[PDB]
Amino acid sequence: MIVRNLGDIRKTDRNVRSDGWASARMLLKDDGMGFSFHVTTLFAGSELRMHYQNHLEAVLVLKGTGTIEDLATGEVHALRPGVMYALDDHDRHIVRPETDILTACVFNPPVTG
Amino acid sequence: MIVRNLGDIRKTDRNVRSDGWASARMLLKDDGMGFSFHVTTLFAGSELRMHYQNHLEAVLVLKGTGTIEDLATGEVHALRPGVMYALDDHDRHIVRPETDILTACVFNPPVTGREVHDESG
Repeated sequence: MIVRNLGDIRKTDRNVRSDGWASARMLLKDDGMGFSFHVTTLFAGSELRMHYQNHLEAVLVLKGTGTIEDLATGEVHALRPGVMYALDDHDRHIVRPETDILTACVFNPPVTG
Repeated sequence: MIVRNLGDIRKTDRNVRSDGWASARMLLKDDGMGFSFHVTTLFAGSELRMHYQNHLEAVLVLKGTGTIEDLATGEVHALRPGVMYALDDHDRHIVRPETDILTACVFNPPVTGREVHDESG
């Protein structure tokens, strides 16, 4: 049984920070679950151009609002709590957070990092 | 790209109900991600005794408080928002929600039919 908590994780090197986002890795490849599990913050007013060549991702919006754009079609979908999007086709997409957006993210294969 | 909505799903047959909990299936086996993805309410006052022989489950607590007990040792861990537990050893465990607890759950392999529903309380 593994038990961790966000507060403690954000005080370690399993919390990664970058330009436009921060991600707290609750689980990584080493934990052996066969997926990684992340709590990722997307910063208000960012333009996050994303594309996961090497993973499938699922994202559940926990807090905040914005939009995600599917570049295959240009369709824009609203993001609000309870919206779930899955990048099943290694989709190129663009997230524009209006407020900060808090997400729970699942990656397969696991981020191993 | 798949885009779903928790609030719409809660109104459908994909919101699975048992004594002690109501679990929304957001991602299904057939979505081909290699895991299933759920939002589950565990009801205040419950005692949920669970053990998955054939699935690894990770759980992030989104709202509410209670405890989880690891029955290998009897250790009791606090559940509150931000706590993540992973059942990496097919652990036998007991969740006791103080208030309603809301979770985001991941199963590997994906949940399908009825095996983890029955293994849950």
